[PDB]
Amino acid sequence: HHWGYGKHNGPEHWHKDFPIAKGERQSPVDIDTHTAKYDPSLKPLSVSYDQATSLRILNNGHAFNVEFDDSQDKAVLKGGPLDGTYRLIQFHFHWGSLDGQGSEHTVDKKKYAAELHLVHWNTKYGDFGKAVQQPDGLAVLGIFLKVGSAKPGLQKVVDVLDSIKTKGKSADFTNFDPRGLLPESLDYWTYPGSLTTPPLLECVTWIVLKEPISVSSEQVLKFRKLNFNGEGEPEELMVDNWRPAQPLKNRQIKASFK
Ligand SMILES: [N]S(=O)(=O)[C][C][C][C][C]C1234B567B89%10B%11%12%13B85%14B%1158B%12%11%15B%139%12B%1061B%12%112C5%153B%14874
Ligand code: NA
Ligand SMILES: [Zn+2]
Repeated sequence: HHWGYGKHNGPEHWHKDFPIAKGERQSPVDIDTHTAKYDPSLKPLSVSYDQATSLRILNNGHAFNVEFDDSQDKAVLKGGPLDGTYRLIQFHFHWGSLDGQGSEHTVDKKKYAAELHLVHWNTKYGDFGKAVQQPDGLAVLGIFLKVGSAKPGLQKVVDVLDSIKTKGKSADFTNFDPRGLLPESLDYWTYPGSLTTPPLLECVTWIVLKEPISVSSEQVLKFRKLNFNGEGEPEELMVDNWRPAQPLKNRQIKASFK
């Protein structure tokens, strides 16, 4: 009886195995746009993905992860609210059963169809496992998805999903360029938070872009054909793999833009 997204193992149950679920800096949150304060001290975000070497894609039973070789300083996030440099290790998405839900963060209570998370670890801690034990260990770049025009840079990901339908399936996935998943603007909100899945560690500086990307209905429909279950088990479609908004508690959300 491991954690997941169902009636009996979903987000409202997580606190029993992971009591930090009721902690002081949990994610996601609702972004109240009128309460977020413009901070003129915030720097432009620096996203340097030109040398990102994607390696593989994996169905872990919760989402699919596109993994990167993080053994050299290649794909890095810096600037913005961050001190130092953070190395890309993987990205994944959260999405809904319907276009009206799926995002983890919300904007004035609006839910987007999906949310992309590009996960980066602080190089000062040497590896990802050590970084998640630190309050400034990770920087997650969150990008909303809305349904409209196709995102051409997403299609390579969509087209490999048939080969990783079920939990524990993986495939080679080299040469994928994550720059094709970014919106035009790097305007953002930022706040201190947590992983949004168990173990829910309070190690993340969140950077949520204001501008969503558009994906087509066909693209998101292919996400929804994935399975939570393993091969040869009863089919449970991989949908609604999002944690709802958690209490803001004693936090301020800062805006990079006026
Ligand atoms: N949705 S999110 O971007 O907040 C984080 C996604 C998964 C975080 C990665 C880890 B899993 B396994 B161990 B557990 B703990 B260590 B290992 B993988 B990393 C972290 B957790
Ligand atoms: Na609100
Ligand atoms: Zn995530």
